Amino acid sequence: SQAPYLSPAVPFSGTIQGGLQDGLQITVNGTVLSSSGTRFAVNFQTGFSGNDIAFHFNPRFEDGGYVVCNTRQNGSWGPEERKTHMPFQKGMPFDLCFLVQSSDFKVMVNGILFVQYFHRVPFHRVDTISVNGSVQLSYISFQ
Ligand SMILES: CC(=O)N[C@@H]1[C@@H](O)[C@H](O[C@@H]2O[C@H](CO)[C@H](O)[C@H](O[C@@H]3O[C@H](CO)[C@@H](O[C@@H]4O[C@H](CO)[C@H](O)[C@H](O[C@@H]5O[C@H](CO)[C@@H](O[C@@H]6O[C@H](CO)[C@H](O)[C@H](O)[C@H]6O)[C@H](O)[C@H]5NC(C)=O)[C@H]4O)[C@H](O)[C@H]3NC(C)=O)[C@H]2O)[C@@H](CO)O[C@H]1O
Repeated sequence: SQAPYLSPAVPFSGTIQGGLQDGLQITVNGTVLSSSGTRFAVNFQTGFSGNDIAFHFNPRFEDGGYVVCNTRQNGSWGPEERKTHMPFQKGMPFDLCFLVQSSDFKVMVNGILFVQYFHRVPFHRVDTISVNGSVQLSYISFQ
């Protein structure tokens, strides 16, 4: 059991001890800022560069509110999967939970399953979580 990151500053990048494993649950607890921009992202990536992001989870308070899910490989973005629902709210606290499964990530927001994202690259290669944009973080916890 890895220790939680408590009140990490954004932008944040942090090691996932042992990498993503089938059954690992990562919790991101925080607050979407009220008036500090219109997007944030949680990135599950290989190392610290961010050129290789297995899963980019990117809520955008733009064009009615939607969430982009995508993968970056060797610096190139793939085809976006957009969920045209926004489960977050500017100025409001959230609990965001990611469950790593064999074929996909399951993402719950505030106790409710929000989206799944099927793996495009091997998940075992992911050892870093990064968070950027319009968000303040209280904690990131593991397992
Ligand atoms: C309808 C349609 O088709 N529309 C599309 C749009 O959807 C599309 O928009 C793009 O869509 C994609 C998803 O598909 C994505 O949302 C794009 O957004 C960009 O995404 C990236 C990743 O989240 C952002 O770039 C990253 O930003 C952060 C800060 O916010 C950093 O700057 C990242 O760079 C890394 O920074 C690290 C931390 O500082 C650094 O690591 C550090 O290095 C230090 C030493 O130098 C030290 O060691 C330290 O300890 C260490 O942590 C990394 O080295 C550094 N990496 C690199 C490569 O230098 C950066 O990667 C980006 O901010 C974000 N942009 C926006 C606007 O949100 C989104 O643009 C568009 C465009 O494709 O096309 C339309 O058609």
